[PDB]
Amino acid sequence: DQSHWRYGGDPPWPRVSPACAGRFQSPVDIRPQLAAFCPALRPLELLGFQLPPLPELRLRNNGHSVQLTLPPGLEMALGPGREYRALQLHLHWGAAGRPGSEHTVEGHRFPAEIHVVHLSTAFARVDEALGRPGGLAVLAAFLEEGPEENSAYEQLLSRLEEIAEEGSETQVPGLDISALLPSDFSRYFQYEGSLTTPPCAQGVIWTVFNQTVMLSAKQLHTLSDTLWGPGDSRLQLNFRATQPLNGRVIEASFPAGV
Amino acid sequence: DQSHWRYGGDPPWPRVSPACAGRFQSPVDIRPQLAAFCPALRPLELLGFQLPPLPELRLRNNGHSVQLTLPPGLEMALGPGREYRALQLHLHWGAAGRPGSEHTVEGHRFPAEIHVVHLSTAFARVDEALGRPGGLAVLAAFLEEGPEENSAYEQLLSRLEEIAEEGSETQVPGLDISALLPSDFSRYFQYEGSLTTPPCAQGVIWTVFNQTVMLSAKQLHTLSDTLWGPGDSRLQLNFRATQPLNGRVIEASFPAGV
Ligand SMILES: *[C@@H]1O[C@H](CO)[C@@H](O[C@@H]2O[C@H](CO)[C@@H](O[C@@H]3O[C@H](CO)[C@@H](O)[C@H](O)[C@@H]3O)[C@H](O)[C@H]2NC(C)=O)[C@H](O)[C@H]1NC(C)=O
Ligand SMILES: *[C@@H]1O[C@H](CO)[C@@H](O[C@@H]2O[C@H](CO)[C@@H](O)[C@H](O)[C@H]2NC(C)=O)[C@H](O)[C@H]1NC(C)=O
Ligand SMILES: [Cl-]
Ligand SMILES: [Cl-]
Ligand SMILES: [Cl-]
Ligand SMILES: [Zn+2]
Ligand SMILES: [Zn+2]
Repeated sequence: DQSHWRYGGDPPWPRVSPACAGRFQSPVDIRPQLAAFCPALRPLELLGFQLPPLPELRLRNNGHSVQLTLPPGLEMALGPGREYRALQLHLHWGAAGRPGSEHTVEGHRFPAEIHVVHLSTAFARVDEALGRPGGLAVLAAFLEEGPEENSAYEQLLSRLEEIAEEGSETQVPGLDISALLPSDFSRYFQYEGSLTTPPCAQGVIWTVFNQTVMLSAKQLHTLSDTLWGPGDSRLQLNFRATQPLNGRVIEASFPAGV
Repeated sequence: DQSHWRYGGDPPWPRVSPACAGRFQSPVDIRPQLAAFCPALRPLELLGFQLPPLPELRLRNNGHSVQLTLPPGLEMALGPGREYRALQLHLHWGAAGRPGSEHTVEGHRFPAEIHVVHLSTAFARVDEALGRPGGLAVLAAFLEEGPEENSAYEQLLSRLEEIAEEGSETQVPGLDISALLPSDFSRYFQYEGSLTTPPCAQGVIWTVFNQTVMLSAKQLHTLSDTLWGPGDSRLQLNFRATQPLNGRVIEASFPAGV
C-alpha cells in the first residue's frame, strides 16, 4: 500500500513519499517580529463561499481528518494574477489537555487549525499541480478556546458522530464557508511550503490568518474525541511538527513587528 | 465495482450508468445539408499544443482505447471568453475490413476518429463538471485512408507495440498535438451531447472538424490490430452507435448545404 501512513510512528514519511524529506516543508513556526512586511499583500477576496443548502456536500472521516468537499465556483484571490479554486477543507487537532494546531506562533500551539485547500486556475487537475510553485494554495486559521459556542462550526461538529468510523461519510447541507474563517481578511502571514501530509509536495502557497476563530471547550472536545482513525484508535494529535525555514522569509500583510 | 464495461457486450450500458439512457447522447449522425449554419461560430483556436520533447507524456492502453495524457497549459478557445483546458486524447477504430469512427456523416463511417477531451476553465475537477452544461468539451476529427504515411501519427502509432497488453503504459516525447488535427479551423460542426463511454454524462460540447486527417492503410492496420483489450480479445470496434437527436440542432460554422 503506496498510500498509507499515520501520525506518531512508522512508516517514516520519507519512505512513503521522498518529498517529505524536502527543504521547504510545512508547517512552520511563525515569528511575527521576524516576518517581513510586504504592502503589496492586499486583503484576500473570497467569491462564492456563501453556499445555499442544496446541493449538499460530502463530509468524510478519511482516517486522517474530517474533510468537507467543496462544490464548484468557490474562488480565492491572493491578488490579481493569483487566483485559486477551493477544493476541500479539513481540520487538525490535539487531544485531552493537548493543543493540535499545525502552525505555531512564537512556539505557541493553538487548540486546532482549519485548512482550506485550493487549486490554481492554471490547472485542471490537482495531481498536475503537485510540486509546482504556486500550484496549490492553502488558507489556514487557528481555532482558539473561548466561552461561547460557535454556531457556524456547530453545523459540522454536530455531524461528526455520524462519521465516527474511519472511512465513513455523510452529506451535509451547504453552509457559509466564510463563516468558518476569521472576519479580518487584511492581516495574514504568507510563505511557500508543502502539504503537511504525504506526499508532502512543495510549492504550496500558505496564507495564515493573524486573527483567530473561537470555539467553545465543549466544541473542541467534540472535534478531538469523536472520530476513529486507522487501526481502531481515536483520531487525535493529527498534526505534523514544524519544519526548518531553510532561508525562507515569512511575509506579513501588516506591520507585524513591535 | 461500477467502473466496468465493454463494447458490444454485457453489462448493458444503462445498467453501468443510467445516464447512458439519456435523451442527449453522443455520437450522432451529422447531416451537412440539415445542419444550422451559424456565422457567429468563429475559427477554433489551440494554445500551447506545440509541445517540446520534454517532459514526456503518458501513453496508456486502458482496454477501451489508447490514451495520451496531455500536460498542463493546453487550451482550446471556442469563442470569446469560452476556454477549455485539454486533458487527454484517445482514438476510436474498427477492424480488418471495417471502419470505426464514432460520428458519421450522412451515414458514412470513417476508418477512425480522434478525440481531444477538455475541461471548462470554470472547473478544477473533471468529476464536478460531469453532467453540467458546457462543463466538458471534446474536439473530434475523422481519420481517413490515404496513400501516404502520416508522419505526425507515426510518432504515436510506432509506440503501440510497447503497450499491446491491456493496462500497459509507456512514456513518449512531447510532440505537436495540433499536427494530429486538420489544419482548417474554420469549418466544423458543433452540438451538445454526452461522453460516448460510461458514465455517458451529458452537457458535453462536441466540435467535429469538417476536414479529415489522412493515414495510410498500413497505419490504420497498426492502430486497429496492435492492442489487446478486455477478455483475451483484440481491442477493436471500440465505438458507440449514433444516437437519436431528440430535437437537438447541429450547428455548422460554414454554409454546409453548399
Ligand atoms: C497577530 O499578530 C500580532 C502582531 O501584530 C501578534 O502579536 C504579537 O504576539 C507576540 C506573541 O504573543 C507578543 O509577544 C509577547 O509579548 C508579551 C508581553 O511583553 C511577552 O510577555 C511575551 O513573552 C511575548 O514576547 C507580541 O508583543 C505581540 N505584538 C503585538 C503588536 O501585539 C500575534 O501573535 C499574532 N497572532 C497570530 C495568531 O498570528
Ligand atoms: C464537409 O462538408 C462538406 C460540405 O461543405 C460535405 O460535403 C458534402 O457531402 C454531401 C453528402 O456526403 C454531398 O451532398 C455534398 O455533395 C458534399 N458537398 C460538397 C459541397 O462538397 C462533407 O461531407 C463534409 N465532410 C465532413 C467529414 O464533414
Ligand atoms: Cl527540497
Ligand atoms: Cl492541468
Ligand atoms: Cl471544480
Ligand atoms: Zn491540513
Ligand atoms: Zn472518445
